Amino acid sequence: KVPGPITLIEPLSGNTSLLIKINAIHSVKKSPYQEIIIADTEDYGRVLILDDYIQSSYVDEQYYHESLVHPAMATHPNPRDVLILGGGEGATLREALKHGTVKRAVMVDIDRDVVELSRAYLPQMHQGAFDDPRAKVVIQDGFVYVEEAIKAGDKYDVIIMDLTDPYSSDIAKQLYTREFFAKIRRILNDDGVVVTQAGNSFYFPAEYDMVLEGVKANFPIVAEYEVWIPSFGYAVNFILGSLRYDPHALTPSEVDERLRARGVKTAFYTGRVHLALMNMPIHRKLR
Amino acid sequence: RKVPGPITLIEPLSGNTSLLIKINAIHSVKKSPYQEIIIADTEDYGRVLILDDYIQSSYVDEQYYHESLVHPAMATHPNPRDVLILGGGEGATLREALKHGTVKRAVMVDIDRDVVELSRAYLPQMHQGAFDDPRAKVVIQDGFVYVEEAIKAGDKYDVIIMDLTDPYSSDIAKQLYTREFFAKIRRILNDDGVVVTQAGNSFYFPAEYDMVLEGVKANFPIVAEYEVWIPSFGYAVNFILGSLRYDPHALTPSEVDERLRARGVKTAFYTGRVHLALMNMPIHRKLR
Amino acid sequence: KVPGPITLIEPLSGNTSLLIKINAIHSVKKSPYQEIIIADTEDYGRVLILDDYIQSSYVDEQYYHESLVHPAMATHPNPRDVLILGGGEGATLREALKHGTVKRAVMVDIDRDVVELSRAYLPQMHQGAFDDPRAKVVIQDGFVYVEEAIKAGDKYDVIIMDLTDPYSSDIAKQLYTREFFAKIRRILNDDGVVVTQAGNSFYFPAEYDMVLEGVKANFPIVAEYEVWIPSFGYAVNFILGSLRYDPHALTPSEVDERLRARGVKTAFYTGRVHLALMNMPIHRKLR
Amino acid sequence: RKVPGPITLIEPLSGNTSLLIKINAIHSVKKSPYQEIIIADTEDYGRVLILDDYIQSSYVDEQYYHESLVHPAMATHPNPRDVLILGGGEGATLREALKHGTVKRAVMVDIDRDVVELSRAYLPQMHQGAFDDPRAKVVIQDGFVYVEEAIKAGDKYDVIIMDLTDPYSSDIAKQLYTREFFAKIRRILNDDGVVVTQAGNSFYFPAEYDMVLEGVKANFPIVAEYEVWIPSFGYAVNFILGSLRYDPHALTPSEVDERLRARGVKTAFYTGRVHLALMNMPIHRKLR
Ligand SMILES: CSC[C@H]1O[C@@H](n2cnc3c(N)ncnc32)[C@H](O)[C@@H]1O
Ligand SMILES: CSC[C@H]1O[C@@H](n2cnc3c(N)ncnc32)[C@H](O)[C@@H]1O
Ligand SMILES: CSC[C@H]1O[C@@H](n2cnc3c(N)ncnc32)[C@H](O)[C@@H]1O
Ligand SMILES: CSC[C@H]1O[C@@H](n2cnc3c(N)ncnc32)[C@H](O)[C@@H]1O
Repeated sequence: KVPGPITLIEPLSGNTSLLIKINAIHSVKKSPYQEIIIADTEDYGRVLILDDYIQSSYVDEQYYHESLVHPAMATHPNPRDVLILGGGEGATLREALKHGTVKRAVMVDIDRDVVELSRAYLPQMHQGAFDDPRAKVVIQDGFVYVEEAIKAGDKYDVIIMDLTDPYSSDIAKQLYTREFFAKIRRILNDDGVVVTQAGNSFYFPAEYDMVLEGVKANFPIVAEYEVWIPSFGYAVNFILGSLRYDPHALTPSEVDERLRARGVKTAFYTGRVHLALMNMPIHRKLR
Repeated sequence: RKVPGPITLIEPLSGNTSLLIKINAIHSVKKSPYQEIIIADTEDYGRVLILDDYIQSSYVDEQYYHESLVHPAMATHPNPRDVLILGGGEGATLREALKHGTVKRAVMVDIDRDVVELSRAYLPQMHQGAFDDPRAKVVIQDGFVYVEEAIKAGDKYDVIIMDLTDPYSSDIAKQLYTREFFAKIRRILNDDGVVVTQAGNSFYFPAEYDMVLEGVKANFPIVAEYEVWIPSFGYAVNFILGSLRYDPHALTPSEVDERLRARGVKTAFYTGRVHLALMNMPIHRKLR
Repeated sequence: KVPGPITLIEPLSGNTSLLIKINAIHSVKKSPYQEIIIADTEDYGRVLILDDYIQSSYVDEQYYHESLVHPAMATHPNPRDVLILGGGEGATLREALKHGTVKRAVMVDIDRDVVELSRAYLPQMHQGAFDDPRAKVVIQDGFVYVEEAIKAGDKYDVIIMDLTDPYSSDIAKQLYTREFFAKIRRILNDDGVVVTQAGNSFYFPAEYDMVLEGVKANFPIVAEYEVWIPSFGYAVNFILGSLRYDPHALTPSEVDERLRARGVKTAFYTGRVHLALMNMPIHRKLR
Repeated sequence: RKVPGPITLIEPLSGNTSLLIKINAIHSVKKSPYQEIIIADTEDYGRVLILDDYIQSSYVDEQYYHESLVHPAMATHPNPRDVLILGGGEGATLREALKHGTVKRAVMVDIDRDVVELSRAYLPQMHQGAFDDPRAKVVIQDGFVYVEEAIKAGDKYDVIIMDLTDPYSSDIAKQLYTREFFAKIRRILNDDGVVVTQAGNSFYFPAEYDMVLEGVKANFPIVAEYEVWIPSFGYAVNFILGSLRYDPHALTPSEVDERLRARGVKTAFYTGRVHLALMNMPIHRKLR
């Protein structure tokens, strides 16, 4: 068996791509910002594709979304106010809302078409999160939202950046700079945490290192971790910046008690997974 | 950039996903009696060994594979002196095992002389002279027969490392992945012995993975499951370690690092902290 | 620009395939006989795909259907009764019905799902041909239809075989044999003509030559010709067997007068195209 | 079988269609100052020259290309003595033109020394010694400059054959496809001279094709358009022949065959009947 007859050619590095059997195409939209496809794949189930890159799949998105959200949320001892930049399919919001401490969660995506198509075609991703009375969905460039938040003196406990990739995405490029992370720091409480996905350190080390150095220039505690996402073809790199709380100091017991006390149910993330993420070095080309 | 090329390897993975990998050069192509062998240069991963279309090892990421296959088992054993490797044709598994200063005798058994000979010639960064270490012996034989002979002879090893072609694709390795074969492996281990094998991938090939796992569990009281992403393969390779006496979960990072230091083992990846992460990270499965 | 992100991998020889950008998928059906896809391609417009092979495209099917049908129909001085084996999209029937001499045209396809999906999704192919009062559409294995025609003493003037390929198709394999062409001869009038597509002589010479020798064992006049069909990746080979009339003896004038007298309008086929088809050797591997 | 491989050339064609072609070997890879050159072996087509990812010629089907490019123009000319070839780096265009016993002087001008040198070394079935025929001269120069120099010098040819990289893809050949360049070609033809060029493909690249056609028509009173399927390219290559005096449509098959015989021309494809078919078959265009 080989992939086809109808296949997605998913870019990866420029020198490697994935060839993925497609069973159906549900939606194609050229938005003002990007090319959107919602399709069914044989190996990964339903997917969101943006500019040819799978952003999430039914079969493995929970690895991505739980790994993006819960280490930072569990590290903060009382996350009440949460900001999400990107996260158009709603799954980042879904995970953050599981924390019973959360009173307000704002999600800011530039592209109304991604959110509306996700609402319509990706119900296993959002799972109603867009309609939670604690949630607000804002259609705006996150750069502009953060500048307005600074003017307003707005502050959050946890900021989650769930954007398109730093190595491919023009629309997200301004949000991966040292200057942006300095703005993020200005809309965090003094014990705040930021987490971002940072592409991949194996295939895109220069872009990874640029995001890492921009977090380190602004946050005194930084954790790097990665999780293999089969549908993407690589282990996504995450970078967690913290003003006060050290994620490396949580024990599997402290994590599992915060999860239980806050009513958080997961498919992947646990205190032992947290320990593994805090101890596994990230991949690099070794020769 | 969207389509690597102009010359590309189409590397199978699941049957419903494959990798397209830019090729810069083709150094050797041999149809052996067992399999189709290619040694080539890739842009992303450097030089590769390809067997029946599957990358076995790449210069850029083989140390992730070989260190993860070898060192957890070798570090868990308090004094591994006698090591057996089944498969490992490029010599990098033997290279890693020989780093342990406790090792007195290492035997590697590959069915395919042509893989070993082309690796000797074209993959020096993989073997790094391991084939010619005076503690090493390279045997060309079906590992199935080698183990049958070892049992007749009463031979015993401390650590047995299975570095074979995949359980989901490889007819030549199929008989080495069974419950019956792991019962034969137990018979050629010392009472405190350890086995480790690669077991394909639990996300894309859970049925094949589970049959290897149930074959190990039937024969060993301690079974550890761990995985490591190997970029050039397109997935996290699953490893299964079976132990008769020593539990790899009981070894702290400081204990691992002290054993590596005492034994003179230098690595690019494996450390005590890596061991702790391998011991705690659940393996991937399709979640929907 | 390169094909994608969603692509058809169209087999060709086993050692060459085509990679074709897909814009939409209209229908997927696994029939009892074969895998059917109706899709839109960027280069070729809408296509019928059977077992991964494009059978016809909006942009180039008229090359195929006119080349299959009109040399044989124009060679016969009075084709009244026409049989088509295969031709599920209706375009072979469409072309044959243009000949004003035709009183009865029967089309026999094994697969109801191909005909019904073509009716629904390929109107530029059938163009109403299935509803012409001179046409009958029969769902049957053509092998069985021809055996029943022999029992009935049924006779035709022109028989057009428009089947799936001799080199790939199990369902059509019995219709490409010497014994089948002997049956065809039995349901032709003594001045009858047969024409079949025969795959490709460059990539599949053995299968081509088998069809050719089966026509030659049964028909004293045989013409070989080929036409490049871009969507397929090759020049389709045709073999015309004739009991009486020599297609090599028509002049561009005799063809253009038969076409005008019979009211036949074409996009490609003319008397000069006939002359070229009768004189161009077919492709073979030269080394 | 559905996906050729494991090692494959991804050959561009239209941007919305490409060919996947199994590769058996890579003999040479050179980045010249002008283009990326690969000489490789394909399963379907044998040895190939590839320039910027496009197959230029294959052992199995190059004679269809070279015979169709050269012989209609050469047979239409009643006595072609002086021949100029622009491009034709593998030497097969020169090989075909030299078959005509009337030819006294043939000059081939390629911009890229590396294409000619690698063809000499690796494509002997294409040049077949043509580079070393005493009637031949190989010049390494931009054909644009060669023709500017020829005009200054008052040089004239009987037949000019343009065998360049494609008008739709090739920056190095772009200036040779213009109306202005065909006016310079007229100035270096004898009064009864003939030009022929390949012109890409009218089905996939009709705009580029039409601009070459209108450039020829502006400068020549007789223009013949014909095409031939070249399997390894994925399309029927379009040719455009411009003539000052002799009409290729007026030559019957018997006249063609007699000229080929008198001149000692042996071919694998081209005959008088082929000429008649080329003269009568309309070129392909998208019909919807
Ligand atoms: C699907 S998760 C990634 C999301 O990041 C969003 N995105 C990309 N750039 C920006 C931006 N500058 N501000 C907010 N959202 C963005 C995209 O629209 C997408 O839905
Ligand atoms: C490259 S590492 C995998 C190796 O497993 C080897 N192998 C596969 N099957 C067997 C077997 N039955 N016995 C020993 N080696 C084998 C292959 O020849 C290959 O070199
Ligand atoms: C699309 S044109 C080719 C057609 O040949 C038809 N076909 C294949 N084998 C047979 C058969 N044995 N009898 C009749 N039609 C056939 C297929 O169903 C298809 O629609
Ligand atoms: C292989 S046949 C096509 C040839 O056209 C040649 N070519 C392309 N542009 C020019 C040019 N401007 N002058 C002469 N040769 C050229 C290329 O180097 C190639 O070898």
